[PDB]
Amino acid sequence: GMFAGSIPMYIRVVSITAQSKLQFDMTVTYFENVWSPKVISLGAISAEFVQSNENSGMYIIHYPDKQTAISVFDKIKPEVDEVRTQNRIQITEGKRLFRVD
Amino acid sequence: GMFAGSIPMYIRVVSITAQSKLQFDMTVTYFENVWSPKVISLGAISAEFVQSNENSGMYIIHYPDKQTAISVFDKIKPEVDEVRTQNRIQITEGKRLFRVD
Ligand SMILES: [Cl-]
Ligand SMILES: [Cl-]
Ligand SMILES: [Cl-]
Ligand SMILES: [Cl-]
Repeated sequence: GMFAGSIPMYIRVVSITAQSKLQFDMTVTYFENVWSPKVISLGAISAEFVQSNENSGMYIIHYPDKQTAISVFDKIKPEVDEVRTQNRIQITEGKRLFRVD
Repeated sequence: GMFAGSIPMYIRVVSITAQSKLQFDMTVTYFENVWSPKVISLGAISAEFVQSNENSGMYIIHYPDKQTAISVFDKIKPEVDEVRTQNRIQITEGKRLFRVD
């Protein structure tokens, strides 16, 4: 937010494909208002959602380190499993090798 | 001008998988030293690389808007072609729907 804080050295990217455009839209609203605040409260630095097509996108979460990422994921795995029931989810994650700006 | 809506950031993700560690490492070095400085000079805000597995990762580029993102992409076909020679790639891109931090 207002502080630079930890350098985000670990990133998790969730690709999310919903069953329709309107279901996708509702999911994004849910990820903005409930999910992203929750993971930030648990240690995430930031979360962004990028739209790929009408019913799918990428949810990108930045973490200070792998350990924080693991911590959060462990805490929310039951909610993730529920998300997988309605959606096609693929999670890809790892360490930041470089950032240029 | 007055009634122009907000213009969202636009994100491009170039995901790569290489057949060997050498090709992966060469690709990372190419994103860092050739692709990044070029796109940043032409209007990208930032570029980072995230290693997702032994020989795979994501190159994530943030642009101020879609127009800039598309215009730059059209000018770096040589760079895309060079990365394609050494890797399986998938490019996914879109407007940012939200960022929470
Ligand atoms: Cl997460
Ligand atoms: Cl997965
Ligand atoms: Cl690009
Ligand atoms: Cl292939």
